[PDB]
Amino acid sequence: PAGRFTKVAAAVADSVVTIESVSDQEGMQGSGVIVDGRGYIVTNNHVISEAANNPSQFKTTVVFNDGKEVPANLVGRDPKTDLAVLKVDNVDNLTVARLGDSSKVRVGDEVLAVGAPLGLRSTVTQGIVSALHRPVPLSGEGSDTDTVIDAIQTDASINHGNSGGPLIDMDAQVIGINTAGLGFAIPVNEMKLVANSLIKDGAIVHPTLGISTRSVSNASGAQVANVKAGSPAQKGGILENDVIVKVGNRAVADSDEFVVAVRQLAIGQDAPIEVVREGRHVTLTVKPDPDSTLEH
Amino acid sequence: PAGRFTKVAAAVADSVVTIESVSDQEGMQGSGVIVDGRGYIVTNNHVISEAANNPSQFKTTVVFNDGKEVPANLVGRDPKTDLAVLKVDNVDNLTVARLGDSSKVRVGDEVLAVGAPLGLRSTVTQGIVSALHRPVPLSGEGSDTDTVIDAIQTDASINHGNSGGPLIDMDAQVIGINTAGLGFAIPVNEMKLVANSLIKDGAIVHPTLGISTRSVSNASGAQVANVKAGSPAQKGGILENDVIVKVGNRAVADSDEFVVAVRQLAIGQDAPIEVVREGRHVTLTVKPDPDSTLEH
Amino acid sequence: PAGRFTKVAAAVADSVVTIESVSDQEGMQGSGVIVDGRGYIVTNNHVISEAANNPSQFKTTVVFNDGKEVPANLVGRDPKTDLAVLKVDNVDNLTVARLGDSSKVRVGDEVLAVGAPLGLRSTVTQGIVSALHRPVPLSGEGSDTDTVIDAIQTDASINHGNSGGPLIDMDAQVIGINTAGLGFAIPVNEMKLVANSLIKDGAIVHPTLGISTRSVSNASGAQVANVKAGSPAQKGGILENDVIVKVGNRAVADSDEFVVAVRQLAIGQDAPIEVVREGRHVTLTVKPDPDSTLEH
Repeated sequence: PAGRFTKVAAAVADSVVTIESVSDQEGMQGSGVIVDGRGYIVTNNHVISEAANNPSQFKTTVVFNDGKEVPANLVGRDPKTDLAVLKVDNVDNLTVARLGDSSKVRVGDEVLAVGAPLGLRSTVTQGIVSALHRPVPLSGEGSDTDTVIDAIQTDASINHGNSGGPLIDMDAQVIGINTAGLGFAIPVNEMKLVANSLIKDGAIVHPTLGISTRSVSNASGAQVANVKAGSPAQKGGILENDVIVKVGNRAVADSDEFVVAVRQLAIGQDAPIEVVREGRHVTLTVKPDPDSTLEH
Repeated sequence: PAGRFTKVAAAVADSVVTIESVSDQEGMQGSGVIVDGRGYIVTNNHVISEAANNPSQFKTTVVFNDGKEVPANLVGRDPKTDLAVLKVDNVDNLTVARLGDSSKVRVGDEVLAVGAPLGLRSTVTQGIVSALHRPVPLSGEGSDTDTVIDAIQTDASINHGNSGGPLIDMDAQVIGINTAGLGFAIPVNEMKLVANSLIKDGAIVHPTLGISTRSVSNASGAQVANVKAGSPAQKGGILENDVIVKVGNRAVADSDEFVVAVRQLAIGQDAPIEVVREGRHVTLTVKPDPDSTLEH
Repeated sequence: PAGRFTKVAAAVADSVVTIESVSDQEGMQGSGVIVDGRGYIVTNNHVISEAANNPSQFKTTVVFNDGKEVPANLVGRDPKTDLAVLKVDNVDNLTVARLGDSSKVRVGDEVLAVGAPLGLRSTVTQGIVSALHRPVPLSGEGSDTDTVIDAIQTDASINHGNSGGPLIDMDAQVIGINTAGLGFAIPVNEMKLVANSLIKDGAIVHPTLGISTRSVSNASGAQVANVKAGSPAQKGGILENDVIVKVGNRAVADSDEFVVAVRQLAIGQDAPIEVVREGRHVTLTVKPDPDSTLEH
């Protein structure tokens, strides 16, 4: 008579792996999920960040459920979503995870934050979804720039032991990727989009406006702190100490939501930015650039 | 096929509101619960504390489930129980919460700490009741005096995102009011009593003895640290460095339980205080005063 | 209609007790579990540590569910497993706990961390098993030496309010002993072995090698930091800055697992220690001594 969560955790264990990167004097471990039978594995960008930035000195391996250790190669990574894709070569009989639909997730849904069973300090935690589409700032691990993501929030503990592993619903389906870098997960629908671009192109392109903001709240939004020269914001009329309240069709509550809303804009297409300037309600038009132009 | 907690959270969402108070350079947000069809809303005293103390510069609104924003007026507040009552005027088709009975709550009962779905960093957390009638100290927000309450304790996370919202049982009934100011909730039976007095009178009166205590434990209770001149304690013979072990019919383990026990006394009626004085077991009689005499 | 966890917590409440040790100017409280009808109670070593080290000034009592207070005497204690056994004399109609089998516990199993209902800040928390056989360091309370144990890890909160109490499965059976000294419990199968030796002999004997280690991880294990003179390690050839990777038949990931693995060796019997010495893979033979020779 195995328990409710015991069954679900056991049903996905074969699909979760330990990811380990080591040099002469450093060792760095995480979890990941098998998402493609050819050997493609999804994890956090901060789990592999140092191996990616120092690939000549770091070696990355994958440890499966049975204990097999296999070399692993970095397909691509996205620090802006704290996502990354690895690939193991010609491994047979892989248990691929079942990818859910994070758009159907609801507050109160019971979830499991599953870490790799063989990880050093591995954890499997249980809780509910506490919030949806919740912008959360994430600290960049190495030279990686900090970022903000629309996260699924859960009161299941997200820690080093299950970071990079899957957030699992009661149907044993992946609805998110745990990120410890009061718990947060990268929703699986964004995960599928980012991993598709990383698998095909080895990188991903996100829109940018050249804006840096700080949060403001009074009788509220993202206050423009710096506008880059020649940027879409500078060419659109966005001024400094403007208070951004809407980017595209998304209302902006603070600096966190501003970062997320910008990534939802269309590159190369006009878009409205609603601001409040010295008390006045002003709307501006910006054409977002790609953040990496030679990959666009 | 919606989940166990998903159903309960969704069934009470229409009854939980976002409470927001703003000035020229300040913004303060919380949650509340609709408890009366005329428009009466219960929240924490620390959610509104600054608007109450600076009403000329702060404006308070209520945001409902559908997104409606409505002005809100402070009916009354009790810092000693960290409770407060707001009122929205002539709002139709209000979903009033179902108030449970906190005296029937038991350790192990599954609960939800529900925050306002539209709050900025809103949360809905899940856990069990971890303790009943647990005295807990609460820090006063502004110039508000600190206090202690008989709390329902839960291992559901109580945070800024669900503070002021309801603690909900598996029957979708309110058994407490969350207070973040390891989680604690104001039991609903005390909530009904305090809100009734605040709705009728705009304030509430609690008994007082003129005693300040610190906790002591050895081969134990509340040690009298200061007795106000002319107080019921001073007129009853209570001395300094007395160790209070019983107030009324309630045993007193420490300073926290002493504060709570005093509030359970009858105003204007004799009551026994059992103390241990230089090793001796002494009982004293005190007649508690109202803490605000012109409202009694 | 009592809840799922409400029933289980209520079914074991009569078997959990408050343990309290007091002097002239100190007071120290914990929880324990009744494991034998003659009056034998199991708790943490850090709950009673100061009464054990200063028995002339500390007095220890047990408070049952109904409220009975009874003197308690220390049978034995093991700081290396943070376990201890008390005994109440000639108490009738004791509700003895049902001891489960921690070897059958699985990740995801629903558990309750039950504290003594009458304890000052007692808690009952709920969660799942997050990891099995997880080495965790524990800080010694008084002059007690720090230690490491193979723990059951749970995301049920382990705190002062339930430390020393039982970790309870959904069959109301004890699978571990809570230790607060992200939660950890002493598995019940080790608990039965340690308590048997403490009840019979008033103490327990654990193997030792004379090794102190620090953790290392690179392209990994316990690095030998100090070898005692004349120790089994010194007589076996173990050198300083050796990197221990296997003790007996147990792989050793870090210093935590090394401590635990040593306690699983046979006293007086040869055993292999696999090390990596200046790049070379070397195996050594050691004969573990008893840590207390006159009790062996």
